[PDB]
Amino acid sequence: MQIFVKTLTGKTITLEVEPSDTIENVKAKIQDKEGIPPDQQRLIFAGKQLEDGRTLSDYNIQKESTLHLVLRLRGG
Repeated sequence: MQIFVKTLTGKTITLEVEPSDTIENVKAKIQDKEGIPPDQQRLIFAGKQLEDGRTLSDYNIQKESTLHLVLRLRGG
C-alpha cells in the first residue's frame, strides 16, 4: 500500500507500506528511505500519537494516507 507523510515543511512522501504493518515498520521504512532515526521524529495521524502499538489498519490508516510530522523531540 501507498501513503503520504507531512512535516513542518508541508510535503508528501510516497511510501510503500501495508495496512497490516505496524506503525514501527512503517516508521521504519521512511527512517530508512531517507536514512533518519525515528528517535528524532515521530509520525502522527488524526492528531494522535502513532505508536507501534497497532497497525495502520487498527489506526484506520488506509492507503493514500497522510501523517503529520512533529517538531522533533522536545525543544520548540
